[PDB]
Amino acid sequence: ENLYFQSMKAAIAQINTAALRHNLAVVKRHAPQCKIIAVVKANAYGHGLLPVARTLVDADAYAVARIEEALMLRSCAVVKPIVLLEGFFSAADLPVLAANNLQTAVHTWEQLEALEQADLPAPVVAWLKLDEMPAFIERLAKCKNVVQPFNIMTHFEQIDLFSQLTAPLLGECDWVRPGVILYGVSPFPNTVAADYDLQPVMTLKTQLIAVRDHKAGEPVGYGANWVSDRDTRLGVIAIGYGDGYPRMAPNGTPVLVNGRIVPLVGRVSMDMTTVDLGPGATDKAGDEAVLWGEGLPVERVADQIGTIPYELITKLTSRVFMEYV
Amino acid sequence: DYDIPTTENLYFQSMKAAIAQINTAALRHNLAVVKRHAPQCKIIAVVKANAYGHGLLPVARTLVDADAYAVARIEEALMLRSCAVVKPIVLLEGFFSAADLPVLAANNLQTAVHTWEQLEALEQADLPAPVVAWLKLDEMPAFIERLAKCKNVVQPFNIMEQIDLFSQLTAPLLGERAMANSAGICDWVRPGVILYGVSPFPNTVAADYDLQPVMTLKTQLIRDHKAGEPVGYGANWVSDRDTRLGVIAIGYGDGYPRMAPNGTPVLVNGRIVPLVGRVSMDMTTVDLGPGATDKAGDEAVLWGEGLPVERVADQIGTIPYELITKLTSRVFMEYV
Repeated sequence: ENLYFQSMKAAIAQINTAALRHNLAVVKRHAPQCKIIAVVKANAYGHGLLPVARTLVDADAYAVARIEEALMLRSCAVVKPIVLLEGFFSAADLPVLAANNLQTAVHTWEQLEALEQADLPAPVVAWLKLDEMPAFIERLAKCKNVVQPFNIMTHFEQIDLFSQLTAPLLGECDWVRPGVILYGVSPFPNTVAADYDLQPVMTLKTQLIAVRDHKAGEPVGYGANWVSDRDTRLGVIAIGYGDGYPRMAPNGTPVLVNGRIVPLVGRVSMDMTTVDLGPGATDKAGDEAVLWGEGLPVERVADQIGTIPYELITKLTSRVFMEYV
Repeated sequence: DYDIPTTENLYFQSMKAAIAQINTAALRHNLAVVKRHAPQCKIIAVVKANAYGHGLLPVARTLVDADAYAVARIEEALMLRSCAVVKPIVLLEGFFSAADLPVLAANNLQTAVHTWEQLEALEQADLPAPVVAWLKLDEMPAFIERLAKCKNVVQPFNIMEQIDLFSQLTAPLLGERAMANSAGICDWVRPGVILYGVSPFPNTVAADYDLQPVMTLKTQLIRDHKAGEPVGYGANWVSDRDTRLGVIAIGYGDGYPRMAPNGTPVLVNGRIVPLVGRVSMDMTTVDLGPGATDKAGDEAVLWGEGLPVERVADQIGTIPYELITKLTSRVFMEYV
């Protein structure tokens, strides 16, 4: 209400480029003689494909899930090699690879069959790994449309056969790449903290649209779900299920308002949701109110809801405004 | 007609991953059903959140017979006005900011007053030409007389356990109502979500009610033939019996919920097949069965024509309102 002009004050997901560059330096602090490879799939985990790619200029190579994202990177004058994770799931996706120089990843029999059947100038760089055990490694090696020797990208009791079979094969100290830790997400339930030199990039901010005072024993929340008669000054934030927030978990979801952690109450609507502050507290209309990120980690919020933090950052629809700092 | 593709979408007609087809023929059909029962009633759509994930601008051009429009925020109303829309735009939930009052008068919008903060800002602001305001939310305040005395409001207004008491108080007041709760268990009516082919309650689950869902969430079939043991990526694992499986290119990062691991219906080649295992970021597996062999790249519909969205929402647990609005920018909009 104390604003001056239109600057978009509703659902907003602020991205800190300073923390993004910091997380990449943390990987280089432990492994200096390693090939750093991002980790820019599903619109860079909901942080924006093109803006983070321009920021991570120190990254030796890029990695996407589909060709559509890889073509957007190459058009934005990137020269670093693009790795196609999960590979190609169409035979017509092979000539666009040899033309835009993309490094695919072969694992299924269908993409190996399509590689031998297709004829095209210049071969493509292939990566391999699984998800007893077929020895299609020699079939991939004898292929005419593949840069020989291929390349392997393993991981850090059920498999173990991949480790001994990769020993005679060459050969691209070390050259390891991250999971999601480049954004400040652990994400492991063993340690959901990730505060040890790790900063979250996405800070899901909103706005305090209205404040309601009960002043009487009324647990009613319009008529959908009830909570408690205890008199407390309630506040409503402008973020709903139609913005990307999950309708799951009632009393217990943490929300950071003016530094202090306040629990989310009742159900979630399409555009807004209510949160329990307190009668003694003084929260004015137009406050910060952050759902996940700085002050309250995304792994902590995901654990309270039940889902993994990977969904929380990718579930956000086109209604949320992308802020970059 | 379909607007020029905004920077940037794919040019593949055979599809790649995630597509939400919106049929305009059912959108026009549902509107005629409302007019069939109530002919002397002004129809008020019902385009609150990017037209419930169907696209604000394309459905507005289609619903030309609609007497008035209704949005949640000013941003959507300004997009309609710029697309040469002359019909009155109703601002649901009203304005939250005092600076949202001069734009309301300049673009001729119909705000909704319910909170005290809105009324305080209306009396405190001075602007040429008044705004048409709608009313509808000490206990039970009589601020109706205060709203009527306001200088920047088109007089009269225009109104839309707790209660019955509000329906009693609107009787002496003149003289334009609009509800909003139920059309069939008048002079002006506004539907809920029935204009898209979705029932607001799973009482009938759209079965024999007339009908036709607009959004048909299509995908593409991207093993073994065996059920196996590591089914998806991991964690949730089903049977091992020799049966034909299928994997569809739609994940949690597309808008699909990870909830209800097994039993969720998916329509593949007319036949209903249950969803198995968990849901990944870009894809999910579905159990086809031994009978009839299917090829990679089939239709595969999640909700809409052949399988209603209310039926899918009931199997997951959530309301159908979320399912159609949870879809992110990764899904491609087809009309065509």
